[PDB]
Amino acid sequence: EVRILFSTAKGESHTHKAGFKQLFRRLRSTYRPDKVDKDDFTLDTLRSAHILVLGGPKEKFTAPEVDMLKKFVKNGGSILILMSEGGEEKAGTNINYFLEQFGMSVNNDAVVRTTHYKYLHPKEVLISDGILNRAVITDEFRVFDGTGLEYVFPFGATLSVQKPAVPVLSSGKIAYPMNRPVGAVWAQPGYGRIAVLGSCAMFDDKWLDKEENSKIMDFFFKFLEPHSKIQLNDIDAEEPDV
Repeated sequence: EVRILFSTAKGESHTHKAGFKQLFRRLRSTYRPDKVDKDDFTLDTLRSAHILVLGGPKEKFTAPEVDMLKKFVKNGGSILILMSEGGEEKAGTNINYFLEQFGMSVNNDAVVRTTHYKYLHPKEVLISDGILNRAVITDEFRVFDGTGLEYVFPFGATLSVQKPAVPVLSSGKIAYPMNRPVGAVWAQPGYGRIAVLGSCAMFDDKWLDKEENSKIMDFFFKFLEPHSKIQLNDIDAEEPDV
């Protein structure tokens, strides 16, 4: 019914093989996930699918590959792009050339905690007030208002977001840099949709089950699925607290 392709075509760090195993498994409950490899990375393969996932690409896209992605969305397909700390510079890709055409860009930075949590490494950030659009929901040393859901954002980068895109998740107040977009989307009635997340690790085998990460996961695939019922809150979209 809903077909999801997990790409391995650009050396993705997170795939069915390694990184997104539990994610792949949990998507079978409601969707039909598959892989797409380098030889199969074409418009014909994509046209039969509904959601394309790029789980941390580590190689450059050619100009025809970028046109292909644009065509896919234009014909109603959805794209979920997940990046990581260091952005595209460290990863060795050029996906921002696609993303900036839709008002989005992955930054070359790394989100870290500014407060103490015992069991987290500094780049594993607990975010309790980072919900920018409510449609997502609907002393010791160093120890709608955007709350309502808590998640862990491990080893991620921030995003630069402008119209026509809309930011939906932020780094929250106890991270550096604070209150910067960490998740964003693009949509147009009659066409496909794009979602960008600055972290692959937040959906990996360790973190998908922690806090409410899988609820964030639930939101994004419901948002990206064909004829989605998800509508962004318009107040939050026009005036996001970020």
